[PDB]
Amino acid sequence: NMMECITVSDVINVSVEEVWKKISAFDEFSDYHPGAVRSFYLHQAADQQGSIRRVEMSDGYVEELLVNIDPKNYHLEYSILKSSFPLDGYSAEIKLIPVTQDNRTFIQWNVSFTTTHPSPEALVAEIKNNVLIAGINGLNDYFS
Ligand SMILES: [Cl-]
Ligand SMILES: [K+]
Repeated sequence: NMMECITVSDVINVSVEEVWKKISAFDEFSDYHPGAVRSFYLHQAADQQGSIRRVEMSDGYVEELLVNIDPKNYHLEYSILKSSFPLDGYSAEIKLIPVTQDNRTFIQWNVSFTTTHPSPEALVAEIKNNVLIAGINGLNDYFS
């Protein structure tokens, strides 16, 4: 019943334009996330907003809706429509801010959800380390 909330932020050594280009490509999630086997569009929108992707991982699957995107502010919000995981009301958020010195990128990844999992502290630690931290480090390895 309690609303979980995770916030992970780091600095990737790559320009903000190149980070946004890969992140705004909604279906290319599996290219840089090591836990995602495949990722593709179920339905794609011309204005990006409203696109639905499917991310297949080693545990289960996930189908997410792109609820809002703002290229001028490097802001991106998406939520889970269907999932084989005990994630109810899941919503995620990505915010990029340029780092002028050496032209890097400040990434901030926030998620919020409610779960019926009996051990939620282990579930929030699983998402924080193996989804958010692993995804940021994966984006850093993708641009190596
Ligand atoms: Cl959020
Ligand atoms: K992968």
